[PDB]
Amino acid sequence: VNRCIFASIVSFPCSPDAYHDDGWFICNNHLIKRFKMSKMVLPIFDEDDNQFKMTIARHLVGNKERGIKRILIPSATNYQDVFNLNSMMQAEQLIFHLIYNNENAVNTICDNLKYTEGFTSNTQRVIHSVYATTKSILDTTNPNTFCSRVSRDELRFFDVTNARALRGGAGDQLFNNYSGFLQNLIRRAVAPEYLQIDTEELRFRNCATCIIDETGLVASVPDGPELYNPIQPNRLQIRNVLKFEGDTRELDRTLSGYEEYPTYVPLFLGYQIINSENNFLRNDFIPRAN
Amino acid sequence: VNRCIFASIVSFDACITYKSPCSPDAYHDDGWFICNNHLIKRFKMSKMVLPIFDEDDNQFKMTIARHLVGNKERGIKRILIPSATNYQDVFNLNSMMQAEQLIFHLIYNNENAVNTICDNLKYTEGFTSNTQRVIHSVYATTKSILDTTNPNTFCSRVSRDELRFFDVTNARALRGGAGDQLFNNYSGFLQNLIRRAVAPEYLQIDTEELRFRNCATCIIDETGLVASVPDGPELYNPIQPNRLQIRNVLKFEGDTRELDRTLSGYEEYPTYVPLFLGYQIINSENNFLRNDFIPRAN
Amino acid sequence: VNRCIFASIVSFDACITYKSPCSPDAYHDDGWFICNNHLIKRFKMSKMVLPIFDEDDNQFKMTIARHLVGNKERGIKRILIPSATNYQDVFNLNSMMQAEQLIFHLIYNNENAVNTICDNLKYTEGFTSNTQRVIHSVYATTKSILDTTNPNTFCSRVSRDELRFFDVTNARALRGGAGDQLFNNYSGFLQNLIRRAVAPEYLQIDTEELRFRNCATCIIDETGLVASVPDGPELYNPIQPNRLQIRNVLKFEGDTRELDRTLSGYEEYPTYVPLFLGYQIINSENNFLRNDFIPRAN
Amino acid sequence: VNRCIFASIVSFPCSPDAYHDDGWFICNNHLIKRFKMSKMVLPIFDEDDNQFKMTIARHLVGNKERGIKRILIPSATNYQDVFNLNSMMQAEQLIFHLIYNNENAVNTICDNLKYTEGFTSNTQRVIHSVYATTKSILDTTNPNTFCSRVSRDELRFFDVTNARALRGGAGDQLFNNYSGFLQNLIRRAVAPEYLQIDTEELRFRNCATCIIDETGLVASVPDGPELYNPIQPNRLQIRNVLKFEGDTRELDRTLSGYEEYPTYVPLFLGYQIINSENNFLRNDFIPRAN
Ligand SMILES: [Zn+2]
Ligand SMILES: [Zn+2]
Ligand SMILES: [Zn+2]
Ligand SMILES: [Zn+2]
Repeated sequence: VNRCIFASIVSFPCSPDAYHDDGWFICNNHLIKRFKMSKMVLPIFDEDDNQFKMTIARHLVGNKERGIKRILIPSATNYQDVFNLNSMMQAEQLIFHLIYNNENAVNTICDNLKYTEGFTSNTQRVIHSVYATTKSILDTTNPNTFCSRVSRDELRFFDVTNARALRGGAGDQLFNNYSGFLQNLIRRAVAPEYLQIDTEELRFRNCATCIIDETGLVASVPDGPELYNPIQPNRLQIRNVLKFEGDTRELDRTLSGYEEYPTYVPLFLGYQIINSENNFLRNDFIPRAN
Repeated sequence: VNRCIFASIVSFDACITYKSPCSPDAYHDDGWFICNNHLIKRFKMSKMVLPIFDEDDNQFKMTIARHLVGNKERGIKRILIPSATNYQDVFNLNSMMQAEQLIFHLIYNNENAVNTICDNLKYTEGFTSNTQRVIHSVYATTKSILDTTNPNTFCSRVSRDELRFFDVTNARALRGGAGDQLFNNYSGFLQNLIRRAVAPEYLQIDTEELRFRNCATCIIDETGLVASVPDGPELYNPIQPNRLQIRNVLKFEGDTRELDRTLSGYEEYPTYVPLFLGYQIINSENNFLRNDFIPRAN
Repeated sequence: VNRCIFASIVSFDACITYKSPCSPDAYHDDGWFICNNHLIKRFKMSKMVLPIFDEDDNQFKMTIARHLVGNKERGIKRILIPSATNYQDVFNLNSMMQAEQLIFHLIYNNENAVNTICDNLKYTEGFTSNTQRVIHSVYATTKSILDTTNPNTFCSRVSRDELRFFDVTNARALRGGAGDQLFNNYSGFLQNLIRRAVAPEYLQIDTEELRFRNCATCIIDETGLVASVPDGPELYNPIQPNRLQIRNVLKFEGDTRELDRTLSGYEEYPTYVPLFLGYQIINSENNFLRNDFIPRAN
Repeated sequence: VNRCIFASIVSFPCSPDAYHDDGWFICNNHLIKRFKMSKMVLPIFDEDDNQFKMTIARHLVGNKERGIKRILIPSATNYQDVFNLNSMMQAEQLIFHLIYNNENAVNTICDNLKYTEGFTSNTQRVIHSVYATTKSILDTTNPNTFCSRVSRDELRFFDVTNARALRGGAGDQLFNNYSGFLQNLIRRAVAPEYLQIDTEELRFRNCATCIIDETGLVASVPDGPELYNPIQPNRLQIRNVLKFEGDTRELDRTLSGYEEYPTYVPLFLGYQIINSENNFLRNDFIPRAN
């Protein structure tokens, strides 16, 4: 079973990791294509060799990109401007409008395709199949379902100012406006800076690599210049690549043996407070709301 | 496929291995979305087709329901499909299975009672492991049936070919009455159940006005779909192991053997009491004969 | 027979069959009324036997428990058998099974909580059949164990031959103390669990004092049976799937092979920390030699 | 299994119907011996052949009996005077003091037996077996048990003045002071004067034969003279016995064929409302509180 929200794209490409029950409910191909992230894992090791894996995503925005180009997951207000939904297929636009709980756009999409000659046969069935798959995925990721296995186990705050007091900041209250699928995506992509398992607090990164804003999940550092992240057949595009001119074969041969530390920029932000009584090690992917 | 709205009824928590007791007609895609057994048990009706012949031999058949309420029944016992306000009083949902209660609360779009049903089973230990799967399967099946029936879904394949008004005093002017506006308060599934159960007195096809019955055998009121005639006494309609209920039947004592043999060779006219009410105007551009069950709205 | 108070554990929902994780030693009629594994899980201890030899070889063996709490644990984690006031906070009864909640609410005589436990399950459909019997069986077994332990039973074998005090300030005068008055507040099962798990500092068979240990390893306080020493730092005591909990494991990095091989055939003094507290006066007309369990009230 | 309250009688006599699961929880032999009643079945016959059987008792007090001799099930206040518990076995006294919730008498019974030499050896095990059996039976018949299966489908009132409504009289109020076992005994013995299944009131008897007043359930007619009911070793009992001086042989010869209407005096009193939703045909023997 392809557990990808974008696996239902069909005229009116999923990586093999979509079939895995990772909990993202989106394939790495579609994550790269749409949300400018590639799924990774964060192996949290003991001082012994026992480990458990957490899912993180490395954003793929550049150093020079500014403005809406830095938004990873836009808010419901500005997701129209960020994504340019007109270019993508109408099924993709329906999926995106369902993801952001925009009912007016969904109704307009349904109304526009009602006037076509083929709507009655072999089209309405397809649109309803896409709608049903997207709605099932949303309900799986939505904690407000009829009988939802919501978890108060882990308290994931996206502001660390008052997080230790179990409170939240402005970014946390802006995070609640997101839908179930978007909240799950931000939880599975934006790793916590601190992981307060019971009393023990584990600081994974010194500073946050992303900030939740009114524009959405912004891949912008809180201060200073942005980090260096080096990354439609008929479309013409300009990349302005920062080419490195020089002979590096000798240097690469010299330093071959040593382990390579990745230059990726992962998403670390917020505070995670895992309660003493937890069921963290389950792979059923229950909604796990705050 | 078992397209029975009550086929999802299973024991929510107990592992009693309960099975849905509905006939093979559940598998048939007649547009009823309910069995004759389930209709008999709950809505006090039995599904029936109505052969509407031409003046030639060729025929097209319409669905109808034979209401089962007796002559002596009165008060809340006369209602077949209760309204959303008093469906709890009529049905006595407490005595039924929790799956049945959830299905009925979904049928009447009672979100508070559905949430209460979910909450009451949150405390049991089986909810985390097994009960949640069963409850969510029941919810998914019931919601799929409702959405297939509901004309206000995301992309609803609705048809305005026929204009079924349940008040005939002004339906000739293409305007319904108070009963029709009361009929709109019902959910989609109840609307389809009433349309498949209650047949019109007049089946107006283009200019033709085919009056099926003299007067109505059922009336839609704020109380619900009442199986009571508009005037006079009610029509004579002949009719849980641990329960002790009293029927007070009306039994003859005659021989009824030689008389039965005397006229047995002649075709018997059925004595059932089907539901007849409404004015189903049919447009000249109709698509009535198609059997894909397109949900219908007025 | 499996005379373990948690041997009656079972899933109330018949869909899941939960076997009791009960040690083989539970079937013994020692007088613990709790298995080794269950006392390891809750009331953190390991059931031990304390052989009190005579001056010659012949001996009588007593029962004592070793608290499994660590050196670093402080506050609530120190409590092994909590008081009836804060047993809900200490045990986190929400995460435990409903049978465990029932047993623990009966152990502390919290009638309101037990009534709540059956009130929550009274709503589900499965309560009437295959679950009422299960809950009643669990209640009957727990009540039988408690009544066997309860000295206030109808005709109980209450024995005053051995007096067990938990305050040693004035225990020689057969007088109790603050801890003993708190000990009387516990139910019968908790009193027997503490008596079988805690041994006196000063055994006083007849007029012969027998000081078991110099200083107490446990204290009975308002919080409950605390595994905290009277003064100074706590004693060094080395020590649920799908649950992620930190451990703070202390590890030894030495080779230890040569040192271990050096002392080959020398009897190993245990590092376990048993519960020693109180002053168990024994009367000249005692019947301690018996093997039939008795409540043993003051 | 011998589901009889007095089956556990043993020094410190049950009919075969005790083994039957009837809900009486007392055999006919012990009913006659103690409560001056005998078990009977009242077959409630439908107009067509479909019958359900209802339990009933026939009191065995005579025409001339008066005072405490007319009391079938005495109240908790005066059951000592009626039963003369001193003559009975100590096990019988313990059973009766448990049945009437007299904890002080039970404790005194335990205290009297404590001083005996053999109390600890074997006698206490016997007394605890008796106590356990009696208490299990009481809890089975007690609607106020821990979380037993109490049913309110049947509303049985012993005062028909206002029993047509949900209210009750003083006789029903005095009936609540009874213990669980005595309540079940009266429910299974005192058949209703009226049975109302789904607003269909069936009058089994014109006028009552017993009254639940103070001093317990009394086998006395509400008005007029008493009805005519004809009914330990080495004990001299002088009882007045009626006698018919006639031959009474040819008269019995002539009237042989016809069915006999028994001269039994059954117990009919009160109004039993039965709800439309009920499980009256079950055999699980729920306590059936009002
Ligand atoms: Zn995909
Ligand atoms: Zn069915
Ligand atoms: Zn055990
Ligand atoms: Zn008997």
